[PDB]
Amino acid sequence: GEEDPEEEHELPVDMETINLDRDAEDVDLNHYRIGKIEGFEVLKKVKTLCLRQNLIKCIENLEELQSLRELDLYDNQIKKIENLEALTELEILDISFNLLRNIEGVDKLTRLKKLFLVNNKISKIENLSNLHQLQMLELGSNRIRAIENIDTLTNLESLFLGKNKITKLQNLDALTNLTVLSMQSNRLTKIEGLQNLVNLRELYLSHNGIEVIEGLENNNKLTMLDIASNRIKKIENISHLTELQEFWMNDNLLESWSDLDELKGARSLETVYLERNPLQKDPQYRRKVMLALPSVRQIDATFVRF
Repeated sequence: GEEDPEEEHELPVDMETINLDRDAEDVDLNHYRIGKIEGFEVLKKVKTLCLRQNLIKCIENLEELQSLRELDLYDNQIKKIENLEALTELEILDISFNLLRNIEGVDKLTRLKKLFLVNNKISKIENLSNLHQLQMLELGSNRIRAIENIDTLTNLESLFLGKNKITKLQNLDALTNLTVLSMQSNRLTKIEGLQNLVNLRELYLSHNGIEVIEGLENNNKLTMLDIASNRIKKIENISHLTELQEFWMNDNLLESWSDLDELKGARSLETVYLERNPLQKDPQYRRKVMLALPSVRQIDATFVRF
């Protein structure tokens, strides 16, 4: 996987794979240097189509495939989502690592379950209104400036917004099934808006500007809380999270060893990351954490086993 001098030179659609997959349900076209989608009419039974890692600049000529459940376009050059209107049973769409600047063309795919747009140029969240069966949505590594227009996706269990420009936590109130939320490497300065997500088990807030832990009062079931790489000086208001299993506080301002008193409520807490806090200047760092938290078996990158 080093350097490929032929990487940019388009090839005809691979003849050997097309004829082997004519009646196959799974068609693997990954890394074939395909530059234009054409001649796919011969795939009669295809349910899953993998176009990963090709030269495709345009979505074309997939309308003929009515049996298609899953479409993988990952790592192509596609600049616009179009010509998917007629694929009405498509349940998984992965367009991640493309040139997309907008979310479009998915309005008529009403059975969509997973949608991965990760690492594109997308600026705004919109045009998702009609995917009512959507379970997982990954918008990470985009330019998105705000959380908008997801109020109608009520079956979302997973929302990954990490590595964006989002400045405020808002408009999640309607998603009561969300079990996982990743807001990381964003512009958040405050924890708010999570009061209605009562099923949240995983929250990733790392690499924000958060100064204070708050607003978690109603998220009881959280087993994974990631607040690392923030401005937090004090551990607060987590005393009622008793199901915590992993806790990442590293790369913060934590000073007082007595803050660990608010973690005693979790007897299942197996992993804690406190590293690169002022606490670690203390030579008794491992001892003081292990003595405060008898349950934890792993501290940072080390196995302690109590």
